[PDB]
Amino acid sequence: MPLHHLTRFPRLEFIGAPTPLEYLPRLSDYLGREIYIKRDDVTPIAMGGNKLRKLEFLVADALREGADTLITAGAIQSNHVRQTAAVAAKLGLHCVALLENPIGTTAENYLTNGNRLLLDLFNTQIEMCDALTDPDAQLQTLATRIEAQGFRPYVIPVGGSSALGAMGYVESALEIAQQCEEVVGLSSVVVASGSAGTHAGLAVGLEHLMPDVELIGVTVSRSVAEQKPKVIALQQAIAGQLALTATADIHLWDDYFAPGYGVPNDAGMEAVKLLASLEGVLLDPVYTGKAMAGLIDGISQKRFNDDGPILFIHTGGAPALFAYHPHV
Amino acid sequence: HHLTRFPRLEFIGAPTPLEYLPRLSDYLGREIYIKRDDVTPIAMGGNKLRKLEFLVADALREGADTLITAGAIQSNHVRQTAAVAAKLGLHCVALLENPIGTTAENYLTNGNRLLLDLFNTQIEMCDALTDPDAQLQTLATRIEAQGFRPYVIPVGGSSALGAMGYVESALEIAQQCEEVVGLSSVVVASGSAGTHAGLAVGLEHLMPDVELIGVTVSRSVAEQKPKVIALQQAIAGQLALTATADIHLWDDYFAPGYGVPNDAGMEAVKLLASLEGVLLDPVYTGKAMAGLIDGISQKRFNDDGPILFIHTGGAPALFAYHPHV
Ligand SMILES: Cc1ncc(COP(=O)(O)O)c(C/N=C2\CONC2=O)c1O
Ligand SMILES: Cc1ncc(COP(=O)(O)O)c(C/N=C2\CONC2=O)c1O
Repeated sequence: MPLHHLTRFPRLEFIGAPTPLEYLPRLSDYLGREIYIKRDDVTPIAMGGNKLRKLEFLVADALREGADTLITAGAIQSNHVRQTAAVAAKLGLHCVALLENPIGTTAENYLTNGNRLLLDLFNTQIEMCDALTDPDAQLQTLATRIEAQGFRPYVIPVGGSSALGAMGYVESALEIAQQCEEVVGLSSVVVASGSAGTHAGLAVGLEHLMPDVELIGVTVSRSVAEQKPKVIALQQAIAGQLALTATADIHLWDDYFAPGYGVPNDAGMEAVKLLASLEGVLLDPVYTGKAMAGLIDGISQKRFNDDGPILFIHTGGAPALFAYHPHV
Repeated sequence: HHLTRFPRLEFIGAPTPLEYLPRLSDYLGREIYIKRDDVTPIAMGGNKLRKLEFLVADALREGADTLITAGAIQSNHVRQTAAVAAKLGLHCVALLENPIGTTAENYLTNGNRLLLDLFNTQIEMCDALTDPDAQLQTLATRIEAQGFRPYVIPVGGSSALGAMGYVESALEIAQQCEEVVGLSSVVVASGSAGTHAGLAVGLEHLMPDVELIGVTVSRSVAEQKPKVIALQQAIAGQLALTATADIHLWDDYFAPGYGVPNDAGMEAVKLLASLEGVLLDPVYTGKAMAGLIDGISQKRFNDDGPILFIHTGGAPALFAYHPHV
C-alpha cells in the first residue's frame, strides 16, 4: 500500500503472471543454507530477462509521446539491447542500437552469435562505435541524426536504468513480497548490480515491503566506490517519484567481476556449472554467473548478516553462453 | 478425466501463454494465435517438458536413478531430458547421432550440445540411430551392469504416457480459447508424434470442430501417418476413450530432410522475429510455420478462420545452425 503511487505510471503488458519463485533444494543442500530463486529469466519475450520489466514502463512512455523508434546502447552481446530490439519488433517500432566491443575480442561467436544474431533477426539497425565513453551524449547525437531522417526516436538509456525504467523492479519487489508471504522468512536477497536499475528498484520496493531483508548487489562492471553513488541516485529518484523516502543503506560486493565487465572468470563459470548441474538452471558468464559466485563466496566467508534463507534474483542472460563459447 | 489418475511432476506450473499475433495476422490477412510452449521454465523450454512430467514421475515410481534417451547432437528433447535429470539428481546418458553429416563447429559443439555439457550429460556417440528403441535398450543394459538403475525415455518422449502431456495441453488451450476463437485450425510440427497425437486426442474431445494439421519435419505423409495414428489409439485406449478423428499431415515443408534448414523455414524464422519478436527455429517450428503460411497461400485449410500455431520450442538451435550447416 505504500507503493500505490506506482498505479499512476502507464505500462504495457509484457509479462502477465508473476514469474516463478522457486526453492533450490539441491543447491541448498550443497551450500548448507536455504536458497530460493526469482526467475526473471523466464519472462516470455525473446528469451527473457530483467529488462522486460523496465521496458513495460519505458515503452509505454515512448508510445505516449508518439515515438516510432527506440534507440539504445550496449555491448555487442548486451541482453538489454536484445530485449529492447525484440519489443521494438513486436510493436512495429524501428530500433537502432549503438554497440561497442568492450573486451577487444575477435572471436567469431562473440561478434556474430548469441544476442548479436538475434538483433539481426529483429531487423535492428546497428551502429558500431569504438567505445561508449559517454553513452547518454552518444545516444543523443544518434537520436538527432535519426530524427533528421524523419523518424520520431525515443532514447532508452543504458540498461533502461532511469527512475521510470526502475519502476519495473519496484513492481518486482511486490511480486516477491507476496510470493514469500507465509513461506520462507528471508534474510537476504542477491542481485547483479550493473547499470543499477534492478538493484535500485529492488532497494526501494524491499525497504518498504520487507524492511528486515538485507539486499546485496554484486557488481558486474565497477568497484563499490564507483557503483554506490549510481545506485543511490537512482534509489532517491525512484523514491521521489513515488513520494516516498528511502533511508536504507545500499550494499555492494565488488570482489566478483575481475578482470572487467563482459570478461568471464573462473568463479563465474564454476557458478554457471554448479547451477546447471544441480538445478538445470542456466546462468550466464557476464551477469548472473558472477552474481551467483558472489552469493556462494558470501556463504563461504560469512559475509551475510545471518544464516537465514537467501533469495537469488535471476536476471537472465543465458543467450550469451552461446556467444562466449568456446572462448573470447 | 482419467488424466489425473496418472502421476506427474510439476515442471511447468501455470498454463503457458496463448497470444494473438496482431502484426503477423495483419501481414497474412488472417487471425493468428500462438500457444507459447517455448516458454516452459526449465533450461530454455519446449514441448518435451510436458511429456517429461509424466515420464519422469514414472521413472521415480520405479526407483530409477538414471535417465537414458536418444536424439541428434542438436536435439531439444535430449537437452530438456538432461536438464530435468540434473535438477532431480538423476544421472543422464544421451545416445547421439549426426543426422546431416556436418563438420560445422557450432553444430557439433554449441547450442543444445553445449548445454548437455553444462548438465554433466554422459554422451554416447553412434554412427546412425537405425533402430533407436533397440539401441536404447542395449545401452540400458550396459548402464545397468555398472550398477545404475536406468529408465529409457524413447525418442522425443513419444510414448502414450509421454503424450499425456499434450492431452493436458489441449485442456489449457480449450480453456484459453473461450475468450477468442472460434478457431478453425491448429498447426503443430509433427516429428516423433507425441505432440501431434496427444493434441489429436485432447482436441477431438474438447474442440471437435477444429482442424488439426501436423506439418512433418522428418517424413512423408505415408511414413508419418501410421505413427501418429498408432499413438492416437494407444493414448485414447489408456484414457478409456475412442478417437475417430482423421489425422491431417502436410509433408511439403521439410525437404531436404530432418535437421536441414530450408529457405521457407528460415524465412518463417525471419518473419516471426521481425514482426512479433518471437523466436522459432530451423529444424522444427520454422518449417511448421512455413507450412501454416503456405496453407494460407494455397487455401489448404478447411476455412478462412483463426489459426492457432503451437510453438514447441527449439530456439537454442539457432545458435548451433549459425552461420551454416
Ligand atoms: C542478465 C543481466 N543481469 C543483470 C543486468 C544488470 O542489471 P542492471 O543493473 O543493469 O539493471 C543486465 C543488463 N545490462 C545492461 C546494463 O549494463 N549494460 C547493459 O547493457 C543483464 O542483462
Ligand atoms: C521444437 C520441437 N518441435 C517439435 C518437435 C516434435 O515433436 P513430436 O512431434 O516429436 O512430439 C520436437 C521434438 N523432438 C523429437 C522429434 O524428433 N526427434 C526428436 O528429438 C522439438 O524439439
